[PDB]
Amino acid sequence: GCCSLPPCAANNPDYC
Repeated sequence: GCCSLPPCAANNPDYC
């Protein structure tokens, strides 16, 4: 998943 990746998690708060 993308939320497991820090740059993505901090990019998509609603998703992650």
